[PDB]
Amino acid sequence: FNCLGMSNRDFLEGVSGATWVDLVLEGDSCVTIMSKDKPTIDVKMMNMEAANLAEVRSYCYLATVSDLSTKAACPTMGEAHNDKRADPAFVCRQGVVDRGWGNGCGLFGKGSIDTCAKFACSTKAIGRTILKENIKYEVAIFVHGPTTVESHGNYSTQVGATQAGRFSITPAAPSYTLKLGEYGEVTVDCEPRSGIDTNAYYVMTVGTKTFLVHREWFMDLNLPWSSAGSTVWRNRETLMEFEEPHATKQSVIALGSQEGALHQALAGAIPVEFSSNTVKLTSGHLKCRVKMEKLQLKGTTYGVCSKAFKFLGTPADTGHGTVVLELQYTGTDGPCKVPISSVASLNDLTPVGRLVTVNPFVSVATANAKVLIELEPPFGDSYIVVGRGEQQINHHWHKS
Ligand SMILES: *[C@H]1O[C@H](CO[C@H]2O[C@@H](C)[C@@H](O)[C@@H](O)[C@@H]2O)[C@@H](O[C@H]2O[C@H](CO)[C@@H](O)[C@H](O)[C@H]2NC(C)=O)[C@H](O)[C@H]1NC(C)=O
Repeated sequence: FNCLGMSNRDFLEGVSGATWVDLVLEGDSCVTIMSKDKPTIDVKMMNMEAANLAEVRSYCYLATVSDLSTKAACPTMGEAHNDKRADPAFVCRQGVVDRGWGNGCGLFGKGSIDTCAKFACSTKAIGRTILKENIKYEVAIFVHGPTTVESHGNYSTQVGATQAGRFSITPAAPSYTLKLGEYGEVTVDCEPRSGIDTNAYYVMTVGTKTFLVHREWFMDLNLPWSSAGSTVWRNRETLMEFEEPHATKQSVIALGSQEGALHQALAGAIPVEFSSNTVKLTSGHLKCRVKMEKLQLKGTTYGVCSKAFKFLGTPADTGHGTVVLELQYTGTDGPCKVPISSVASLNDLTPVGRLVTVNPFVSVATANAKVLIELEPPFGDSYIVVGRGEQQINHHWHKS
């Protein structure tokens, strides 16, 4: 929900004197944004899903091909009408059988025949739609306020500290104004627009493995089917019945169910994880405008920390041209600003390393508190320093 530690991170400084910034978020990526005299924040897209879906069709693979019927009609006696023709209880089909004396009929020749088999469904290869209106985005915003190696990744702690949030964006309401306590608030206006595949594709569901198929390959396929009712049409797939029998019994062999027909057209349609009501879309992006003239600093009326500061370990390389590290404050005094900067050479007057964790400070008054810090040092060798004079400590670093 925040950027630290992610490989898909991008640092931004909107514009000069800008209270807003235009941005682009995508799947597994994050973005850290900096702005003069204001907290740093991380905008990050968490999830992409198609919610509130609706079914469209339902092809079956089937069972019930058990009950039989064979309404017999003697030659010249006309056609045969099976009572099992009043209700879709069964599927009927007429035929004719060569007969006569040999089998109870008076004349010789073709006699009518109208048998019927039953139909209900077993495994429904269900499928649904994705209204562009069903697309909802989940953006998470973090605030680079006080943290520790520990609490930095705990969403809970952070929310509690009002230094994080997770809201959703929809075509309905593409914006939001996330309030962050005394830090004011950030208001994004993400524009659902994105470079992705049009809703044109259907939502194919097969047993467990969900897939995304082409409207037509799907709709224009050959298998029994049913929209939103218990009523099924084209059940003709109850085939291979017409052994072209006798009036006694017309073998109604249940058509062998060969999942190959489906499977075979696997690769074509893209696979997708789908929970009863959700469809996580993987490909997609979002253009946002992080307006933040309402984002504001905090603890700016406090004094500078004046007590020893100790490193808790070799700073680490984020792989982004910045490093992380955690301090510990011997200080007994309360919430004070942390005097840390990046100096080009011991005891220089002017800094050179910009802090990602701008305006850092010991959150509590409980001595020996920890402070996490991410900063970008200059290239080549440099020194990180905390405190000043004879309290001041330091640790060297060399960027490449
Ligand atoms: C963040 O959320 C929970 C907060 O507990 C922490 O609170 C801070 C202020 C500090 O005092 C920490 O020392 C303390 O642990 C914790 O998460 C809880 O739920 C997790 C569920 O997987 C579980 O792993 C964890 O043990 C449990 N801790 C508690 C409240 O007893 C945890 O600190 C951290 N959550 C995680 C694990 O990321």
